[PDB]
Amino acid sequence: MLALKDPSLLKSQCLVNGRWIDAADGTTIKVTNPADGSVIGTVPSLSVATIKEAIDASAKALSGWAAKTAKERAGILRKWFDLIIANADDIALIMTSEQGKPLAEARGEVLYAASFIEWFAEEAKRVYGDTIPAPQNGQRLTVIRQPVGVTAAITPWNFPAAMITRKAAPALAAGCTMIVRPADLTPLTALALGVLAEKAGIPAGVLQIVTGKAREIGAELTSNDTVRKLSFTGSTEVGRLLMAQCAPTIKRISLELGGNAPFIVFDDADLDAAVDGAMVSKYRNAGQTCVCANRIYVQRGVYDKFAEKLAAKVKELKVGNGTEPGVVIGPMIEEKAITKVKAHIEDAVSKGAKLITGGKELGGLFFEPGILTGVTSDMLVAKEETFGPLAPLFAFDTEEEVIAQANDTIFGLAAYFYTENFSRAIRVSEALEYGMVGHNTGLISNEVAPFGGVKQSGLGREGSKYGIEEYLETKYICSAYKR
Amino acid sequence: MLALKDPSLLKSQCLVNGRWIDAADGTTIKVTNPADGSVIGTVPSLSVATIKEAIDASAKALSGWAAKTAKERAGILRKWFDLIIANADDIALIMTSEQGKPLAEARGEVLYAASFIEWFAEEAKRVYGDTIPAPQNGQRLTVIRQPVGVTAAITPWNFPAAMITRKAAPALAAGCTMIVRPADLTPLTALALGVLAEKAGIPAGVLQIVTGKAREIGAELTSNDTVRKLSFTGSTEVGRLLMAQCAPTIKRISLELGGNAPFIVFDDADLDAAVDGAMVSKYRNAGQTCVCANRIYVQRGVYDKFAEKLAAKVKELKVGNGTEPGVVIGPMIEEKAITKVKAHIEDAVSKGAKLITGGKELGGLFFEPGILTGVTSDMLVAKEETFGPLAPLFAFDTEEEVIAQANDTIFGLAAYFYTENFSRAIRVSEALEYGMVGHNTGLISNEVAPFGGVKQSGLGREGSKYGIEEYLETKYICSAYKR
Amino acid sequence: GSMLALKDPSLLKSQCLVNGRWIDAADGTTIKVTNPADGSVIGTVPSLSVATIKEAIDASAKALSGWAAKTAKERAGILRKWFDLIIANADDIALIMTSEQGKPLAEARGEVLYAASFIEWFAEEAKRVYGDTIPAPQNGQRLTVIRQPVGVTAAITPWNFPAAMITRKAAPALAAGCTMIVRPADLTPLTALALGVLAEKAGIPAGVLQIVTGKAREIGAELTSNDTVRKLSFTGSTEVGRLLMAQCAPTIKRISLELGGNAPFIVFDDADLDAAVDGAMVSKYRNAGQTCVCANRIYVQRGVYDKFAEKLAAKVKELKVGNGTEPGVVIGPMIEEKAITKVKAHIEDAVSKGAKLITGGKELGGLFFEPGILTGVTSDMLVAKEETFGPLAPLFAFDTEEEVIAQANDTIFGLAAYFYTENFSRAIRVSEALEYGMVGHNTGLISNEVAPFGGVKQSGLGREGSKYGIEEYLETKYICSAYKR
Amino acid sequence: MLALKDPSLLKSQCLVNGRWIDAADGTTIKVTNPADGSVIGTVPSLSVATIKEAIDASAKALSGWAAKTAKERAGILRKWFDLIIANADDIALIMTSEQGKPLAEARGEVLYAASFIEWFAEEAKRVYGDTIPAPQNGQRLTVIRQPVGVTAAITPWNFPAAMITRKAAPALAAGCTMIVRPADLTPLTALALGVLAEKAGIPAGVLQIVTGKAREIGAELTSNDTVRKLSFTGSTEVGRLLMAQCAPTIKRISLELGGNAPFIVFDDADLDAAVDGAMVSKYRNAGQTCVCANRIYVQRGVYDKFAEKLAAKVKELKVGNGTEPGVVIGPMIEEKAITKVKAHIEDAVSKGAKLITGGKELGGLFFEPGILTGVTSDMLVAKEETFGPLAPLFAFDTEEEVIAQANDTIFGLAAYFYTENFSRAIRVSEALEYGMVGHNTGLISNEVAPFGGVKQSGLGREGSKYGIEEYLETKYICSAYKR
Repeated sequence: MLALKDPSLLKSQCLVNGRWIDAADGTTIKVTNPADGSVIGTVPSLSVATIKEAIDASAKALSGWAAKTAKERAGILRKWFDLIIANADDIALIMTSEQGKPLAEARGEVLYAASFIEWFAEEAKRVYGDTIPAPQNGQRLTVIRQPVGVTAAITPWNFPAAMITRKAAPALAAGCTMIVRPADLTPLTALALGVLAEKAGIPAGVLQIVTGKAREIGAELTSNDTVRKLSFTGSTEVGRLLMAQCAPTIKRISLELGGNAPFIVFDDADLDAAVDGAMVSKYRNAGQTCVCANRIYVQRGVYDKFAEKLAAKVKELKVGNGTEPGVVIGPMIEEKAITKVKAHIEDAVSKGAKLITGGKELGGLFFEPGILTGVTSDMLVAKEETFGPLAPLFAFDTEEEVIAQANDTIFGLAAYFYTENFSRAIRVSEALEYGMVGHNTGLISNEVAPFGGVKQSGLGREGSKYGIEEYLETKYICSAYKR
Repeated sequence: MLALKDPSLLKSQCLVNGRWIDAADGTTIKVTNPADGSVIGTVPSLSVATIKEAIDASAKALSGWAAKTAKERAGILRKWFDLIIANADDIALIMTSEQGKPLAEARGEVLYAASFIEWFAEEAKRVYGDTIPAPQNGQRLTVIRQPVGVTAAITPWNFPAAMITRKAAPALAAGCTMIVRPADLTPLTALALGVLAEKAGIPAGVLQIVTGKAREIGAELTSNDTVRKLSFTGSTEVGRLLMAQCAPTIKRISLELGGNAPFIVFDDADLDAAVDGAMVSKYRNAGQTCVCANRIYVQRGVYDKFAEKLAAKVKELKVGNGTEPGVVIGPMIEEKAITKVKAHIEDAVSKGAKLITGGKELGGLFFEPGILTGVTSDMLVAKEETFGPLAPLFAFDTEEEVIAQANDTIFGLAAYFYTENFSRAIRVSEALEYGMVGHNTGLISNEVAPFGGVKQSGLGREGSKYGIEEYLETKYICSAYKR
Repeated sequence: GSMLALKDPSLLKSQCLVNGRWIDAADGTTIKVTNPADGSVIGTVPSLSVATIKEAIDASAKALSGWAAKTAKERAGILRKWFDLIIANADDIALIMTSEQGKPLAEARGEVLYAASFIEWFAEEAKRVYGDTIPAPQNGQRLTVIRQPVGVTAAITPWNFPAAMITRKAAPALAAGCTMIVRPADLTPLTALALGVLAEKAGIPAGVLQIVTGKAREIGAELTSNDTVRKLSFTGSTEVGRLLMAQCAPTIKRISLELGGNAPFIVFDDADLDAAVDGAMVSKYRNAGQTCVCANRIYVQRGVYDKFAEKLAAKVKELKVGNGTEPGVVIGPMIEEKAITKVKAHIEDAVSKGAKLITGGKELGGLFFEPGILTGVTSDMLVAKEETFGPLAPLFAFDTEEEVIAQANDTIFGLAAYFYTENFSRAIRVSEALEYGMVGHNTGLISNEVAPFGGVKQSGLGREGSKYGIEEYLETKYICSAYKR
Repeated sequence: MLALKDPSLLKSQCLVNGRWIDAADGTTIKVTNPADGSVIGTVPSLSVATIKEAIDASAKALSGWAAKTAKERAGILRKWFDLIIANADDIALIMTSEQGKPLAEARGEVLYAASFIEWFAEEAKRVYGDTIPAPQNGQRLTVIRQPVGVTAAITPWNFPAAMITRKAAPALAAGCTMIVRPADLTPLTALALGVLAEKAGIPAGVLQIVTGKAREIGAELTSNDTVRKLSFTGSTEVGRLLMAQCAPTIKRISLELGGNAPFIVFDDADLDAAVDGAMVSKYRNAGQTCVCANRIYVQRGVYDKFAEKLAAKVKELKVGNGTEPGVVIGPMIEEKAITKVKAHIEDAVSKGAKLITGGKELGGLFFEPGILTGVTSDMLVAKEETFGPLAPLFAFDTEEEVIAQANDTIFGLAAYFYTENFSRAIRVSEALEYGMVGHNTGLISNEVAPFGGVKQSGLGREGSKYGIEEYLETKYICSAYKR
């Protein structure tokens, strides 16, 4: 058994219209611990019919949830926030168990996840409209914002709590309802957040958590007329399909998709700080975050020193079961993740790169953090996301050249650069074709800043003063009056 | 010939990379006057190969246009605005000639169209970014807003100037370039606007205007990686396809599509003002618009009086060639449109409605403004857009019923209602599921307020403080510093 | 011996909070706090000296650097702890408040939750102090606007809302990263000290918030002359705000003021008449009529004048007057005998000029005064120009919208105004025409934390609450940075 | 006779209620040219009784001006802007003649002055209000902004055009009327703007320009009940008085007062950039601006080398009559000013400073650009503004010491610093207790950013997003409705 302070947090059922249900046909998905292969439990594999019932239940709850005051919805969301915080350790263990990441990371994610609920509880009261000077006398112009309505979220495995709250928080705050389908590999964290949602007083049908086959559930959420808005985080390939599948009813859509993050270290970097930044943006979550450094570009002058410093740190990383003290790298999520990191390694080396450390299988789903030197733009890793604990170090000579290579991608989520020079900070931060830029830091994640991509990395933003509008419609009211 | 003070405004060529060009194969589209059948001129039917050339010219021009200051882009845009106003009469004639609407409406549309250019020239200098309090010490958070890039606009025949400036003004103001494809039925106004763009000093490739097959040109614009944003106004059917076509590269998309606008008259309306608002929202552009009142809901207590008052006004509308004094209703755009109006009349009458005035062909493309009484929800006009000069008057008893009926559509563009009661004003303006609501006025159009739809009526807004952001990408910069 | 029946006795203080310590006056002198319901002495608080005030100001300056250097997130967390603690102690704060000020417990409780709401709101605002980036007119430059705390600030607060007036100033100041010195009214300092106990307990650091009691003139003179204080915020009489603004002039201090009002409450023929009577009852008789936004002049259109008066008169007859801790009591005693004299002067002037006292308006013993109503009130009566600050509804008849607009606006004041109509267009006309910072339409209660509260004309400077409140405690800094392209 | 293309721009009367008038008793103030001493002309010395009539005249005009749409006020203001830009040369000649600055600076100021009118013309249309979520059901919360009413402006001699437009443009844009009293020494530029204001279609009584004794006119403006806001730019001493004078009526008030601007050069500055920045912030207008560098702090490591490079540039400064080709330094404005500049030199040298260059009378009101080295905190120029063409170079050792010294003043208008380090830019820019900070630039002036001070440098801001609010009152409306 998992050693949970509150064992009622671990669920084998879906949350549908305020009840916990199995699949009509009793079919299930096993959830296995990537550290040891042990079966944690099962979750339902819901049918389309049941998904349709969840959608009806969402539409039925919408009226009353939307008709509450912003202050009432905010009080309920703040209770949910407080409940998550009070149960952080349990939730962290569930997550580490199903996802792999070490408990300290899991715990960090829980607090981060919780912060969007807090932040959007506060935003709910700050959904401001406008009055606008009228071009004609005898008219008054107003703009109000109202909830889009029933909404759907589809979320990935790499951040099993935080990708959920980033969508459910602003949606519920705005007065919308939401149905969430968490990834098959990591549904238990979502279910636990659902237990606490119910305990918080989020009424029946406002929030629903459904598990089952991605394609069938995804196709119903995007074809059902009642759903007015989809938010998805995951691969670009699936994002492209979902946008197409929304087109017949012109659904509002938000997408956070693939990246190919460059991480640029200039000769006048604080080099030690650049090393610490690379370590956190490359090796957090075993390299499996959307914003992870994928390509580390280091200027000729500091290349050898940077590589040598990074090796000293990579060599100290403890790999193992996430519940074990001192482990900072967990197992990878699935075997095909390992194959891909291997293919990246083997391609680079066959093109002349040197695997200077690690990058080896350690048994089961465990993989050793590693570094390549001599990496160039003709290698696979230049164009494709590794999604694993591999640091490819690309030499460069000039700022122009690095900016050109950094932007030479269909993606545009996150980028990072280190420099102490004021002017270059301006040029490079502006020239980078990315939604998010870390300057002198590898950790850019919070709830107060808008998160998202340009180009093929997605649509819309999460967090911040800009997040809630993804779940609102703007209404212009033009009123004539007798003067 | 058309009596133009500046005949060089009438073009037979496309604007590609600052040059005026014909098709490579010489092919063309004829532009006819719907009032008399005469041929005004021809425009090219460009090939996809030429469109690809125009897309590259656009990307060539972007860098230089984006690097200008906001202030310099504003100066150029104001210059354009000023040229359009100065040449308003000539533009209005080209418009009436190809499109059909009376000169006075065309003139009104030209000033309206120019107002977007003025508005967004001013908004160029007001693209504000943010500083956000950092959750951690030693960091500072900034948000800036930058041009999306190369953009495309695809525009309809019913407002052949304003639908272009609504799109091109904000794009260009933001630092984007745009390629515009106007409707085959009304391309000459677009080309006229392009001539004044050149004169304004908008550089080669920043604005380009391309004529040709809708499907082929549209397919290239939505499949070419260089194009990063599409903005389309037109049919819902075509908007669905274009969104789907944008999906493989996850393009930013703005759509303004069908409506099925309700116009609601309560017992406590200023009945006379309600009639004037009805006349203005129903018969302008001969009812040929997605914001035109399509369903006129009149509360039982005032139904008869309202019908009588509306008949007297409808019978005064003079139909004829739009260049002719006193004409306020021109020809409809094509024969298929007239048949639709006939279909709505016979369907309704066959189901119990009474055609109390007009509603018959007058020769050529001329159709006589009409009114049906006794219209109900099983009739075709309850669910389909007439796009012509027919007022269907639906009776209702209660606020609740009329709201349910107004909202019973897949669309949500414009709605209108008339009441003197303060509380009803709040209740109805908020319950109406529409992006735009006219209360005691039938005229809601301007450049300062946000225009667009909810539900299947579209994505994004035009005009207002909210319009420019459709052409901007948000960038979050997280900077660490040494305390 | 005896005590208020406090659940937590430690909330009742007899000392001032100065640099994280609870202190008496260097000379031992004190101010006595008396319960206006029965003349019993609740306790004393110190009468501090100007020298002790100067030490509080140095302490505030010393505390400022570290408090401002915290993240918005930390300051918010601390502020939210204070908020949670106020809520958790609301019944005891209410009893303290009712005991010293007079208002009924239900009203006291209501004020504490209202007070607390500013702290919650500003805790949230702290993390939302946004600056700007502005497109540069020249290439090679970048423009930024940041907002930073003004610094050491001072608040001087009245007796009519002994908790809220303090939270409405301290919450935004501290949220912004300022420190604040608060001097509350001699008549009601205990509530303010209770809030200070919970501020400490919340982790507000030594010197960041301080509460000093003593003579208004002397303490106000020091706060307004001392170079260290960069902002004053004051709520009270217009006569005092005039003095205080003059006293900030030598050093150009930032200043916020919420002063006198002369609220017109206007009932048209097309009002929902019962709802207007309810709105009148709440805006006139809450806090026994001693609120800055209380209806002062009640204008009723001739067509509904008679019906309105009869309905109001029936409600006023049911008002129960008594000790604010007694069950059912909705009118407490007035705060002091001069308040009674004024209400009596207003009655006598009105009657001398033709008005009729149709009910109430008599002394009941002690500081108790009977709610009352005048009919036939006109523009030449004193109450047309001066606030009564008592439980007296003066009913002015009017014939047209234009005439009532002109009369409403015929005042140097411009704080709150109210009006009842069901007509959409009139709502627009009247609400825009009224020369007031705050307007209630079809309601007599407009107070909350999320909208900007304050006045035009001689009713004051700046706004409290809302997205606009925190900027009263911030300075705008424009940074123009050149860079190499 | 001044060589003006349009001699109707040179006035000898006041603009009061749409009319040009003299004082009722015929008294006048002579306006002399500081370059040669000739009398340019006279202006009236209006009586208090006449000021009272302007005030009544302003109140009478308020209502009609406020009742206009923003669109309409904006058009009138843009005509005013257009007319100033068309007459720039002549306004420039008038300005150089009366206050002494070169024609090139004069022209620059007219264009700068004009930019405010253009800017607030555009802001008039963007006076936005809010809607706010109501804590109670059945209530809606609105916020609108309306004109404060009749306003007064008192303006200085050093920018005789821009200081007026900076106050009148936002006032008029907001829907206020304004009475301007310009400085005795430089009233003719005001009256010229007045001529164009009339031409522009600014209605009688909306803008008025009155000349006369400062104490008397300002006493009336500050004690008359009708005047609801005063905006004053000038000496701190007079600001302190005007603010106390406003107190008995709780008048709204904007002040921009004394500065004591520190200009800081760190060892890692771009040194020549910093010398060019110093030349421009110290020597424009002969050092007679508000925001001029008064204390030039130079880090020990680069002091002598900076002092050397500054000395080269000062030496090239052509001093002369402003109308003279190549003159970049005009006369000072009055003898009083030379006396103080001389006192600063005497005190400095007596406490050990060396006068390495210039710093002496050239006859008349001309005075030679100078530089002092060895300047220290116990000298006079450390606490008092020279307001002349004298550069005192203070040496410092550490960032911490120079921040302390920078901030060791009652003032907080403008400051400047030069550094190439990113982290230092953050620290110093945030640490400096100033309203405006130039970083690596001496030129910070424009219409789009907010200008004003902290501490005893003033209240309120001019220009930008924030400027118009100084002329608006906020009104909160809380409306109950029947659900």
